[PDB]
Amino acid sequence: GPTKAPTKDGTSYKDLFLELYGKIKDPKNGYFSPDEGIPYHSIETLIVEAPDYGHVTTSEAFSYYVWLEAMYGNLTGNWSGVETAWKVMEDWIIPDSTEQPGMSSYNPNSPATYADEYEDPSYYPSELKFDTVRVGSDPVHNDLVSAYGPNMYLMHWLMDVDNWYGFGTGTQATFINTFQRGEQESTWETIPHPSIEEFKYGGPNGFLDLFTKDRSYARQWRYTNAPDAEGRAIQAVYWANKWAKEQGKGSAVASVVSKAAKMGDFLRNDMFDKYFMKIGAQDKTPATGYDSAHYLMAWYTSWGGGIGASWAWKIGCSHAHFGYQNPFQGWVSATQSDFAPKSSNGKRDWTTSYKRQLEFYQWLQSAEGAIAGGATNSWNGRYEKYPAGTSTFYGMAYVPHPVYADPGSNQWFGFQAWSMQRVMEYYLETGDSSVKNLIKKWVDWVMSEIKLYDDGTFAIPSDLEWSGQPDTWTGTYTGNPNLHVRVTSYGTDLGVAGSLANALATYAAATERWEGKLDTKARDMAAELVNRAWYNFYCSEGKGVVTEEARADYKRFFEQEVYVPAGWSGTMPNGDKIQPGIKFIDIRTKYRQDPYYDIVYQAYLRGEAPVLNYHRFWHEVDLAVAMGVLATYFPD
Ligand SMILES: OCCOCCOCCOCCOCCOCCOCCOCCOCCOCCOCCOCCOCCO
Repeated sequence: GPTKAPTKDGTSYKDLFLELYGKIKDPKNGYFSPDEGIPYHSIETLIVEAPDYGHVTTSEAFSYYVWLEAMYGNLTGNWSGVETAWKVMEDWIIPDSTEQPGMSSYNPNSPATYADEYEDPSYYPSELKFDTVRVGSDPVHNDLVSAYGPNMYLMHWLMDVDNWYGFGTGTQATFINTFQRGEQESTWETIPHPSIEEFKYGGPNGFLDLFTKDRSYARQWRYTNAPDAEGRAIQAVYWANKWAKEQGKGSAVASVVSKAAKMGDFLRNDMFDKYFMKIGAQDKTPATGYDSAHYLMAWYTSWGGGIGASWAWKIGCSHAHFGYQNPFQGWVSATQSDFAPKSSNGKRDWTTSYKRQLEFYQWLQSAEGAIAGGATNSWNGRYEKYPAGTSTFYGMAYVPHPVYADPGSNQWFGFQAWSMQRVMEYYLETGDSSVKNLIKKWVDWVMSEIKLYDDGTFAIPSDLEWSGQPDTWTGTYTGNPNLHVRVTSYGTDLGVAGSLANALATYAAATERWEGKLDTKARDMAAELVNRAWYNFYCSEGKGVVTEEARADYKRFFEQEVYVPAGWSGTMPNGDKIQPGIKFIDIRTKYRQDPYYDIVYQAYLRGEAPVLNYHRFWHEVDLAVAMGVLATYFPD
């Protein structure tokens, strides 16, 4: 568990980085799968967050792995880690040609069939509306095909690394999905299913008719990205390239740079309305050309096609969260020669996008300084009319919690750190004064909310509450006097503390570079966060840092009803019956063999929250990269 670090006082941030790096990479510690070398969500298996099992992982984890290795190359001159990390990503979570059969049959003039989204999972399956609803046209596909051929070079968002659900073979890493039934489907409320749907498992039509209603069903494959992962990966590779070339070792990462540029080009798919409807339509009004482009990183792009028959489809997404933007990666794709898109229009599109993203952050900045949630081009996920008085951004409606409501997607303070960290890197590398007010207001805000205790502990915001709306955007920040944040709780989340330290140190470095005076308070706060995270949460088992958390939410293992339509029946691969009346655990009965099951169940029987220790991959990496940023800009 967490203990006071034995580390000698005054240990350099470089030395801290290299110690923590070593512990992350040590095979005995178990952060990576023995067979593929894929980073798990966490060492521990019983954990329920975005993934619902700890050895399920996400494209996020793959991106953090690349970032870790880039910093290692910076500090040691050894670039093999970057090569290895990108290879693991490309080999596993980026679907290859055999895994995207028939994508060459995609028709950009008939991209997909329309379906409503709904406010509760019990409304699903959602009817596919063939020939009742016309959709718009995809203006980027052919430009990408001309450069790269038929397939998407993006990461699917979720992978069952040791085939725990059984949808794949042996213990092989397997593409899966969970979330599918709208904004109120929490992680506790999903029915896990295979991305490659061969009807082997589930019901007669596999899992398909839990989610979509149609006259017939065909075997099919489907992937969905999370563009913050790709963005982070590319961001990392910008730094790998910069640092490697400083060392005269740019050739070691040149191939990875080319792949990152390509991935960046494919992220243009995330810039479009779900069904290529006109931005601002407030109706199901199909667009052509770029009239469906919001030029933000929306929550996903998804694509799919047939197995055993040749057909394909693609959707964007109408919802954008500030937390998923990355104007740094955008600027890299737009402006950096080595990352120049191979397609004819990628550079232009990215130039438009990174600037639009920067406006988005400004529009969303509350009176206090925290960044509010985002916007949608599809009110209620059904292209409904905006309510009276709705504030807008280029025709998109403000929403405080884009995409998901259980919990509200902008309650989590962590998005402030993850996303504004990218804005700091953008300011550092450009000195663009257009974002100075944004970043200074956010820094002064966040630093007013960090608590440093005389006993050497710390607290940072954990949960946020929002009221009001920004003013409608006309190109200039108004101060948004009626958009308000309140911090409702604080905590010691190690990864957020690291990300925040990263943001503050990067900002400090930028102030030194551009402003003629270093913000030493920002520098020092970054140092304090790293120091206090490391010192108070050092893992006694030598695995890095570790949390100790009461998980009151884990009563949902046993209490959460999972919606199944009346009359539907099927089985999970292990034989668990999927039918009305199931709870979370009932379709995941292998959890009863987890080494921490008894602790969680016995706590439940006592009416108590169980207390668990976790080593999340992204926690370890966000802290390590923060140590590295300090080492880079503030050595000694
Ligand atoms: O010719 C016949 C063809 O007909 C066939 C029809 O084919 C169908 C095609 O269209 C189908 C329409 O389907 C709609 C698809 O939309 C659903 C998308 O669902 C997948 C979305 O995946 C995204 C998952 O999102 C959840 C991830 O959120 C994580 C939040 O991040 C926060 C992480 O921070 C950790 C916090 O830690 C807290 C610890 O205290």
